[PDB]
Amino acid sequence: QNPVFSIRLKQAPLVPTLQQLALAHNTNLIIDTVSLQLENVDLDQLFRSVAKIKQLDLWQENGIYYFTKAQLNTATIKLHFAKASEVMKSLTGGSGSLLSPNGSITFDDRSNLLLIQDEPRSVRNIKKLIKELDK
Amino acid sequence: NPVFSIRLKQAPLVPTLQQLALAHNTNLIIDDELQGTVSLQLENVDLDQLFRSVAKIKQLDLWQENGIYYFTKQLNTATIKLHFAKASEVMKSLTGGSGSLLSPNGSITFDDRSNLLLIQDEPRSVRNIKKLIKELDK
Repeated sequence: QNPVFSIRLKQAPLVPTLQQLALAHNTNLIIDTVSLQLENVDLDQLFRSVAKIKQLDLWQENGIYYFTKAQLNTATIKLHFAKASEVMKSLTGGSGSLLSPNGSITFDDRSNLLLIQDEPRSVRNIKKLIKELDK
Repeated sequence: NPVFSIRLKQAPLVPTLQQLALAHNTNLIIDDELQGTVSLQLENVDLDQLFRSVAKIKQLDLWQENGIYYFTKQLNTATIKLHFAKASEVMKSLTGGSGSLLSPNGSITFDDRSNLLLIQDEPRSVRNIKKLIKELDK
């Protein structure tokens, strides 16, 4: 009975990720939870390979879900000016609920796409609201 | 051809993740699939606080490193405890210049943390490298 912003972080496939990482070709990488064994003739290069793996961001983000822990409509809005997250902070400011208990919004600052699912009137009025905020 | 070798082990995730989730008032669901991967579901009533939780998780160093191993891909053994130099710097000096430092049956394992050097090779090899290391250790 209390609205939350939600995000899923999925750890990237290790083998493809490491293969795409621009390590020195002289670094031999062996995979064995998981262990990595790194080999190089040059200590400085070996350290730089280690540093590259450590600096590696393995977490893939999957869009942001906003929801509450009979007929439902769905609308998708593409923003042309404003950021989805700024629009969402604006829409969800204050104590009152934006959506009914069954409503949800999926949004993304990368694509600037907002997907709202809720009862028909809620969907109608929020879509209009999002539209006036697109600037 | 002699190589340096280092093992990277994946650090324990569970406790640190829940601690840094609680600090931003973020709910954390760890989804751990046996024949798959680990997923995190993060929840916060505030969007900005959720982003900060995400950033903090992204900033976490996932890898722990054991000592470096130097080897060829009667033996004597010697532990050398350094007092002034870094083990890795000594190793760069020792292995710098052409030619092998150790015999093919030789190995060194070292660590800049405890700043120890452990050498295993034919006795004369151990002797002279131990001497060389002690000259470099100032």
